[PDB]
This record gives sequence, C-alpha cells and structure tokens, in this order.
Amino acid sequence: SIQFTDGYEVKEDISVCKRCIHKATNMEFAVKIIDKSKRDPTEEIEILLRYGQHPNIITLKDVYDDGKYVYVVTELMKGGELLDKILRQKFFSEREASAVLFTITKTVEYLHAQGVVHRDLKPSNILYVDESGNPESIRICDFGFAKQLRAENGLLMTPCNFVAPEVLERQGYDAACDIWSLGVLLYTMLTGYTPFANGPDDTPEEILARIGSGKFSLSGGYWNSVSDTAKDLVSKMLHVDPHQRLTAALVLRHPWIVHWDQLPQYQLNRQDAPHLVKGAMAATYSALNR
Ligand SMILES: COC(=O)CCC(=O)OC
Ligand SMILES: COC(=O)CCC(=O)OC
Ligand code: NA
Repeated sequence: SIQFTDGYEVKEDISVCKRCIHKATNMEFAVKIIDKSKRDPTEEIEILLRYGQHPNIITLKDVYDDGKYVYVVTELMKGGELLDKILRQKFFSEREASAVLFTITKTVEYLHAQGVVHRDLKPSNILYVDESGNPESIRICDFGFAKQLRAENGLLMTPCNFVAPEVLERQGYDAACDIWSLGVLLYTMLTGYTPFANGPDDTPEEILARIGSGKFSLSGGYWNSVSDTAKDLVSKMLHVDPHQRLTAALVLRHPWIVHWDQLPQYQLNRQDAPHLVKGAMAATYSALNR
C-alpha cells in the first residue's frame, strides 16, 4: 500500500544506495535499492531484521517492496569508513586498536554463534555512524553476501536436526574467512599498510601468491614499535590454514584483547598513505573474489 516515495524523499547516490529524508521528521537515512531481477534479497533482509538491533550492526529502519525493487532503509553512516578515520590519526595506539577490534570481533562472535557468516567483511564495510571516534559508533554493514545456516527442510539452525555436511564445512570455511579479514584489518591498523598488497597496481597473481604462501612481515620497520602480543594475534588471525586460524571466540580470549589495559598507549609508528591503502585493499579483495 504505502510506497517508499510516500514517506521518503530520495536524494543523491551514496544494488544502488541513496540518501533519503523521512518526511514526517526530516531525519536522514540511507536506502539500498535492490533489483529483484538481479538478486533475491530475502536472506539479507531476514538477517537485518533479526540481528540489526545489535548495537554494532547497521540498524534496519524501514523496508518496502514494489514488485520490482526492494527498498531497504537503514541508519545513514556519517562517520566514514573505519580504516579511513584510523589511518589518518597520528596519535592512534595499540590500546585503541584493541578496543576497536574487540567491539568488532564481539559482533562477529555473536553472528557466527547465531549461524550467520558475513562473507564480505572487508574494511570498507565497517563504518562509523558518527564522528565521535567511539568504538560504540562502529557498525558492520552490507550483509548482501551473508548467509544463515539452515537445515535441508528450511529451518534456521545455529552451530551449537540434519544439515548437509558440505553446508557445515562451507559455513566453517566462510566463518574463518570472516576472521581472516579482521586479521587484514588489524594488520593495517597497526602499521598503516596492508599485508598482501602495496598499492592498487599490484597484480592479482602476486597478491594471491602472497596470501597462499601464508607469509607476511611481522618484524622491522613499522613493526619495531609493536608489541609481541599484537604480532602473535595477527599471525594467528592471518594463518593461511583455516583449520588453524583463530575463531572469533578465541580472538576474544587472546591477551591482546583481554589485557588491553597493559598495552602501550604511545603512538604507533605507521605509514601515512591512507589513499594508497584504500587502493591496496580494493586490489586485495578484487583478487580474492575474482
Ligand atoms: C543502506 O545501504 C547502503 O547505503 C549501501 C552501502 C553500504 O552498506 O556500504 C557499506
Ligand atoms: C575464499 O575466501 C576466503 O577464504 C578468504 C580468507 C582467505 O583467503 O584466507 C587465506
Ligand atoms: Na544496530
């Protein structure tokens, strides 16, 4: 009945994502406009409906379906990408890096336990809702690739009936891939450069050759100022073998997360090239998805 046009005014582009105005309040929101002939966003909407009330998951405000497009209205992120803000802070410290990773990983731990893998958890999908710089303002966004574990009969399941074994191991693989991207995030927060790519021009083959070799530098340079506890966690999040990589639950038990209050609060020594990083990250995830 009531359409999206009726309660909202559409504004500039930000699937297609636009800014909009709720007419009764003049508050502003984001709407993701989804072409039903391209893809079925039932999964994405079910996940946002069930789980968007989490303080650190993007919150769903309104949904409409006109038969062509689905309109998914959410809070509008006004604080930009997390990594963009953090890489431009000269005085950022491991203690702040740990508070950020804690907030994010606690959210991922909750999702995985509810049977949800994100599958697109790159840094540019992790944003700040406002400019406060507070970890509470973090939001994980874009669940367009996420998946709920289900049984054969359609019944929502949690990893703790009958689910096909290859649905389970694939879910396991997907959850590990989620943690690996949080590893990429951590590495980059600590040093100002990404682990597998130097810039947007790195070839996909060389990025994948680095990923597949399971090796990345944890010593020297920007890493001289960084604690062993941090390096240890990074190494266990980026481990190339998903069977050996930490889970979200184990990340939260690492002393770098638990003992944050013993972490150095002096400034990290980092590359300052946030725009280079952005292109290196895009190159890294392009190589991955192919
Ligand atoms: C309402 O959803 C959007 O505005 C799409 C963009 C996005 O979520 O990027 C992280
Ligand atoms: C299929 O993609 C993934 O498994 C992402 C994580 C990963 O590449 O670890 C090496
Ligand atoms: Na939320």
